[PDB]
Amino acid sequence: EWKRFLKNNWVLLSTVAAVVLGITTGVLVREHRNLSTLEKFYFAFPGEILMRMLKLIILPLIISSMITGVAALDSNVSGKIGVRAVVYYFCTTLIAVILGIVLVVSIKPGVTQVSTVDAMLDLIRNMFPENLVQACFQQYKTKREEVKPKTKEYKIVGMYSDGINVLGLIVFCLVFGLVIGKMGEKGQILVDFFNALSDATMKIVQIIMCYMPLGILFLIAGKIIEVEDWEIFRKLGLYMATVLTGLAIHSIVILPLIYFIVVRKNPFRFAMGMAQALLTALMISSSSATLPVTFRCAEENNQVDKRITRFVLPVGATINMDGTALYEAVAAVFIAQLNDLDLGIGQIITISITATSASIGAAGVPQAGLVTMVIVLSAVGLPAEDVTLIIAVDWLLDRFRTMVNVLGDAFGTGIVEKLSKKELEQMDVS
Amino acid sequence: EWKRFLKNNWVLLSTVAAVVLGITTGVLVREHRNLSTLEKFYFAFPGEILMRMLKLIILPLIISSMITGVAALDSNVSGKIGVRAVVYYFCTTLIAVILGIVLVVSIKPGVTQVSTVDAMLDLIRNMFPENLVQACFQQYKTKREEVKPKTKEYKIVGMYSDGINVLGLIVFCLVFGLVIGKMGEKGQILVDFFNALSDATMKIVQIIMCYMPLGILFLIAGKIIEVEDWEIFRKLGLYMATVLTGLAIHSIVILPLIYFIVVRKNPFRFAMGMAQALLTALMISSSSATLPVTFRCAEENNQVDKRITRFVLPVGATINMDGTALYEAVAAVFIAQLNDLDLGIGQIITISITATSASIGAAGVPQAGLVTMVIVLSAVGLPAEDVTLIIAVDWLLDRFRTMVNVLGDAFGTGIVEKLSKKELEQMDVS
Amino acid sequence: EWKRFLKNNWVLLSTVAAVVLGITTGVLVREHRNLSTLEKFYFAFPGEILMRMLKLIILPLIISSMITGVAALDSNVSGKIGVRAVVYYFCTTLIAVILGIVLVVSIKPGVTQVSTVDAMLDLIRNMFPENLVQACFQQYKTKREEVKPKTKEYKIVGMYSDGINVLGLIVFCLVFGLVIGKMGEKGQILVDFFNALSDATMKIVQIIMCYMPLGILFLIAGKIIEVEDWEIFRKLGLYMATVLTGLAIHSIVILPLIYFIVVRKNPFRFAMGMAQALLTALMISSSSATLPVTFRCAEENNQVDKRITRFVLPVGATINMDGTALYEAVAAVFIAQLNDLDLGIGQIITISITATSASIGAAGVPQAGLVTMVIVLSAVGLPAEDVTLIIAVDWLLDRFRTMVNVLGDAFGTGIVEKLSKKELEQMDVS
Ligand SMILES: CC(C)CCC[C@@H](C)[C@H]1CC[C@H]2[C@@H]3CC=C4C[C@@H](OC(=O)CCC(=O)O)CC[C@]4(C)[C@H]3CC[C@]12C
Ligand SMILES: CC(C)CCC[C@@H](C)[C@H]1CC[C@H]2[C@@H]3CC=C4C[C@@H](OC(=O)CCC(=O)O)CC[C@]4(C)[C@H]3CC[C@]12C
Ligand SMILES: CC(C)CCC[C@@H](C)[C@H]1CC[C@H]2[C@@H]3CC=C4C[C@@H](OC(=O)CCC(=O)O)CC[C@]4(C)[C@H]3CC[C@]12C
Ligand SMILES: O=C1NO[C@H]2[C@@H]1CN[C@@H]2C(=O)O
Ligand SMILES: O=C1NO[C@H]2[C@@H]1CN[C@@H]2C(=O)O
Ligand SMILES: O=C1NO[C@H]2[C@@H]1CN[C@@H]2C(=O)O
Repeated sequence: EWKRFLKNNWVLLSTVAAVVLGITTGVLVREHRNLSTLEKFYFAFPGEILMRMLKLIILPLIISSMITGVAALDSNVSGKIGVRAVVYYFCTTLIAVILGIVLVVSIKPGVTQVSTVDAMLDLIRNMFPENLVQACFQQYKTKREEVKPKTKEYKIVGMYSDGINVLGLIVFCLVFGLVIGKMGEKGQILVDFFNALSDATMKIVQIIMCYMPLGILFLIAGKIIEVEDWEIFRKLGLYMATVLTGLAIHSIVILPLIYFIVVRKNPFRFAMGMAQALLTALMISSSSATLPVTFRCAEENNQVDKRITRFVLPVGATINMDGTALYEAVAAVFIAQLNDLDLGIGQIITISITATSASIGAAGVPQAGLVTMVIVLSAVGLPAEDVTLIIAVDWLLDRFRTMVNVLGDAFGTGIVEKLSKKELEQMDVS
Repeated sequence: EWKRFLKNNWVLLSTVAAVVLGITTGVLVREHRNLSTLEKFYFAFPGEILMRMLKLIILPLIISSMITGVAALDSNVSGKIGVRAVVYYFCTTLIAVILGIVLVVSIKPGVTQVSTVDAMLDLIRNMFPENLVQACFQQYKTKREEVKPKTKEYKIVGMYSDGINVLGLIVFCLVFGLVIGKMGEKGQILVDFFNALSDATMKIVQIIMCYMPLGILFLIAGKIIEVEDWEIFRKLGLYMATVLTGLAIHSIVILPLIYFIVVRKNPFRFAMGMAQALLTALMISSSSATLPVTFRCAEENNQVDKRITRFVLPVGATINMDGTALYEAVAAVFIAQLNDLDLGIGQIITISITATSASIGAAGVPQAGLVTMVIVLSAVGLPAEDVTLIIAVDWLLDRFRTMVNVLGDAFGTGIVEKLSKKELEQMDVS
Repeated sequence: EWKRFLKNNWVLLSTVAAVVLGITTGVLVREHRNLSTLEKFYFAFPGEILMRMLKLIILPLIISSMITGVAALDSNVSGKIGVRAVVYYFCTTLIAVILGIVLVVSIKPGVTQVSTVDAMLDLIRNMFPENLVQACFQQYKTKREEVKPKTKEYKIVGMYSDGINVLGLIVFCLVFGLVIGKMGEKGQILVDFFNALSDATMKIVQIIMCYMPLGILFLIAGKIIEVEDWEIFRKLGLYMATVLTGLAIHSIVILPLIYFIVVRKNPFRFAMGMAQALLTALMISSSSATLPVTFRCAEENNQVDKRITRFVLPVGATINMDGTALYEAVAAVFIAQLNDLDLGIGQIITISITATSASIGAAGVPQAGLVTMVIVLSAVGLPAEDVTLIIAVDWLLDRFRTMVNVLGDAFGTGIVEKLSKKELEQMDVS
């Protein structure tokens, strides 16, 4: 069974082979020939074509994915189980993002061993853009300029700079999907159009991901050619330790705390009841393929009713992703600290809004998370070409992210069950 | 019946409350604290967000509205009643626009107490843009530059400046809707797509209009803070007098003159026959909700046949709007004169084309006329932030505009009846 | 039968009348009044409006045409006859384009009697653009800039210049149409949407072509006003001789050579068997209206089976166009040589890719070839206003282009028949 194993596990095997070949190619080139500044640019050309192909696809991706995601989410929510589950999902995703931001600006991996009033208003000025086609490639920014005729008086001058406006497209696609999801039959052709557009965009993303290992091979070789000291391995170790301690103090402290405030039972017996689901999510790395095991572990081991589980588990396997959100926040601030920049209070809120509302805008596909890392890094303006320092270590943390996601919706069943008990009686008598 | 009256009349009541609160807030701020140049900009920030939200929505609005409007108008016109009614509607709308422009440049409310050959060719150069995506945000303009090697010889240099091209989008959406309205079954998916897009855009415009009174509150407070002399109240009085004398000499002189040229009967007995329809259009301010009363007043009081009324009245309640067109022309030139600019012969024809062809491109909705005032002011390049000086007095003239619209299509039934009498005999014998 | 002949042949008659009237108008103006530099620009204004209308329509044209063309081509190919016929079509179109480029840079009609490494990488950088809305109006270009701190070291700086990116739109529409053609039922609304969009775009192109003769009248008058010497008639004669010798050595030498390598029979008896089809394609100038005659001449005169002819002939009448591809390559390099420019090795490959993949992207319509000449001239950045020097002589070469196309797919039936004989036996026994 040699060819079947290659056909089953092509993604992880080809990523690992690309990283190994890129490291040994950069080592064998660095110890055989020097390279000038110009021929260090022609050597990292397939990585440049990959970074162009990844930024090509995010503009149909966020539009189609946000519209169909919030339309299907408006369709799935029916009564009072739906609103409670959705409020729970977005509160825990926001708590995970805030925990990740706090941990990465406190530990600071990557650093070497103005007026905030204007930035927090350019945020709201970028949520409502003045043009919907210019929001696809250019952003707004205001500066304070002094005026000339005893006191010092200024005024505010705004201008449009280059780079895509992700907040404006996210907010307009949210409002547009909520509008066409509520029109009923008169707006079904729009929902079908954007559903087919989302499926076509995910197929093109799969084609780009089939190209990807050649690009990351030449990118990793071009990274380790110019590296002279063994310093960035320490920064990658600290980044992996930051993501792992974020998932550790999110699955152990915060989510049992929420279960103890709401349900007021013992959360650790509940976590011990779901052992086989977490073991399966460690073994196979999908939250949707772990689903029958967590149905079995929440239904017959824990005393959770089936009528609530049937809604909370299959919907929470696709829009409740806490570990991926913590990962994307920590990785975006790590790439920002690696390039010797400083994030303000506008770029941190743009990271925290883009990473929260990307559970909707990833279409529930495992082979798209890299593209989400290009969205967040293009939501604030960072160079995306350091993304190749995260794909090298992604296969070490993917399983732990899956475990944190599955533990999130597994706790969510019990929390939503204890939160609303009147509706089960109302549906049990009639 | 206190809450039902609030649920019925929320628009007018909330606009009036916003104007009153903005005036008393600006008075109580102006007599308690001075404001610098910078903190006069942070105080008028919700108005800036409202003026961004209003300019966000006009680009899907004019595309969807013009395409579905001219497609449904091509569908409604069947024989020779249709062409006569449509030619009548657009001739009277053009006459009302020309009368409004003449009255506002003769009275001149707002003023304080080049080469036209190139501009009239940049008009035609902007009706056919060189790119269809750049027409969504940028315009063309030619200047005359002297050439250097006995006579003085020049040449022409063109460049693209910023701001949306409304004429190019209007002309291309006219041609595109006429094309897909005539393709039959092969172009029905496009008609359904743009119909659903138009309905979604009108729902988002209703959301923006639900936000609107907070924005106009802070805009009116920011207007009357910086005002030192009681001069702009005189200009608002002259603007209201200009709109009222435009509607007065359009409903009394011009439309009975057209009825006397075409029909050669007495128009004033015809106007006295439609008294209850005009009284209802004064009472309730909708031209589509006044429709059964004008059916009754034209059918049984006047001797107008039913077979022509069934087509002229419900189609002319949505695309024949003379009072709104006169209003938008007068208000656009009033905002142009209030900012101490001068309109050429290119901007006046752009105002007269954008205001005429906005009866099609407003989708027949009462809660969208403000957005049309943002289109005309963005068709020529005027600052839209003086729109808040027109919403303060709009509820005084809305009922008179409704009366002029209803009188227009009420005269139109009799004019189209006397114009074509062969078709009624041809459909009466067979 | 005077009015029926005018209704049948309006295109050729109106083009010839426009050329004759433009020449006699330029002669009668040049010998009656001098014209300054400024009034030579107002005289060529309808041609400027025509050249704006032609560039307005190519952006929906290439998108809709490439998507529906490659989707319907993916649908038509079923077994092994389809792949063989498609590979044959694109190999012969590429051979015709290469022959046309070689002949026009060897003969050089139009001439008067950097680093290629960077250009051949900006080609691949423009095939994958960084933004999909900016690909509709702007292109990428890299230059080499020296760096300043013993050897001379440079770096590479890229920037976005104006003009549409045709390679990026062509490649993305190819991949998008291949994706939605393979999704089956889930992507049928996209195929129907782009089919209706393609039909509407071809109707608008027919409207523009109905305007066209007034524009080419004023363009030809403006051309021959400024001409002082009788030199450009010699260049037009050499251009017609270049296109005619390209079609001559493509129909006589190259295609019988391919038939002799593959089939190893006598190709000249095969060409003599199809005499009536070529005579009809000389008489009427359509490759789709010549189709029953070439069915009859290949079926009953030549010994070609019907089961292969039923697929090769009606599909090869619309996507196998060798003469039009040779024509567009020769005409693009002729317009480039007429304006005293020099084409690199990037612009020649952009011409050779845009002209090859425009058989798909012309929607199989005879009244669209002029628009394809605006695409190729806008794929490399040439001034399109010299297109009026090619429409004057197009009706002399259109019939010979039709003959070369028909000879191409007529040889293609026999080549694909001798190439695969196992499938006919497999479908004859079962
Ligand atoms: C580590 C600590 C700081 C975490 C604290 C988390 C809480 C702030 C969150 C987590 C889950 C939240 C709950 C999730 C779901 C709901 C249901 C929600 O229901 C509705 O909005 C009304 C539904 C209806 O009646 O229609 C009300 C808030 C509530 C109880 C939330 C209250 C706030 C909670 C407890
Ligand atoms: C104050 C004064 C200057 C106003 C003058 C207005 C006139 C110039 C307009 C108003 C209504 C117009 C009429 C409205 C409708 C028609 C039908 C229209 O019919 C057709 O186009 C043909 C229909 C067919 O036979 O198919 C011919 C012009 C006509 C009589 C118009 C002629 C010009 C009129 C009288
Ligand atoms: C003047 C000279 C230089 C012209 C040379 C032309 C050749 C390079 C081309 C012309 C037609 C081509 C053939 C057209 C079609 C096919 C079928 C094609 O079939 C497949 O790809 C496999 C189909 C399958 O098995 O599914 C293989 C190549 C082949 C023989 C091509 C081989 C190359 C050929 C002979
Ligand atoms: O549980 C998951 N399924 O798909 C996502 C998430 C973690 N692993 C995937 C990823 O983000 O790569
Ligand atoms: O009669 C009318 N119904 O709707 C329109 C028009 C006048 N009042 C509305 C407006 O334009 O605000
Ligand atoms: O055979 C042909 N039918 O349509 C095309 C091609 C040659 N003549 C047309 C053209 O390109 O103009």
